[PDB]
Amino acid sequence: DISSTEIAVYWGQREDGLLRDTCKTNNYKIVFISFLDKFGCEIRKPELELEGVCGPSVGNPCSFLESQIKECQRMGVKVFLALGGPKGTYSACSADYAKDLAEYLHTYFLSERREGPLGKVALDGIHFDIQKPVDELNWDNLLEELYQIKDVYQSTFLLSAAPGCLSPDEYLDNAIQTRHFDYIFVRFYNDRSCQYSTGNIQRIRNAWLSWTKSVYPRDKNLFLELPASQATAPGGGYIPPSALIGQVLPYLPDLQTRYAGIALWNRQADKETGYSTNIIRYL
Repeated sequence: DISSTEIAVYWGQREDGLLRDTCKTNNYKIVFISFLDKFGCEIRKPELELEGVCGPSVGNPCSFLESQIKECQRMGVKVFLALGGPKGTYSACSADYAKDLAEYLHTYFLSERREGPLGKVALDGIHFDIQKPVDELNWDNLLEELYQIKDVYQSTFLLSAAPGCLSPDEYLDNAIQTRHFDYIFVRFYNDRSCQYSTGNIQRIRNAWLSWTKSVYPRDKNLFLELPASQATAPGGGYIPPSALIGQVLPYLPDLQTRYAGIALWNRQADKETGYSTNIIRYL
């Protein structure tokens, strides 16, 4: 129901502050470290670079995040690595590369098997934020290879996706149809055909309905991804906290069986506006 709302947030920019401090707010249940945005056929070992935070150029290694990731996990926060995003050059390449990449993610990010870009860690999941890939092929293969690895090692990591609000999604439909993502974070912004607008929840309510009908299984596996300020969604979609709680959520079909919570585009915007703080106050 509404009271059990789980809040997720994207973190990865200088203005977001420290990961440790983000977790310590206790406002979030899931944090997406964002983004591994450069991979493809000839990139056997993808490197992680967070703008103004870590990587070759900020002269601070991303492996320094290891202890903060573990602190977050110890306090009950799930930390995911998000693939893709708004920028970069990313492609799943081919069926063979999909296996190579799935293995890479498992060995270096999901099992503490080897030292990777974020140190020796075992993240809670992998998030497919495939917004602007080179093309739509092989994302389903990547998901399937990670899913197979999960079975082989009887692992507990989660798999999630962030499609746009217009179904079927241009890039992730084939992957979503496998029914193998644990969570689907629908981006209800930057698309006038399926986002909220002042005094009109019909398009967003209808889009939510389209998603409940096309995503199986019928578990609590759907989240609404929303911008935390008007500035983070130039194409529209921002929903004031009071409107979300009082005018939108109560009117989403199958909220009681399908709704898991909300994801907020981005930590910086949330910090500036107090979005999650106000939502929490009203839950």
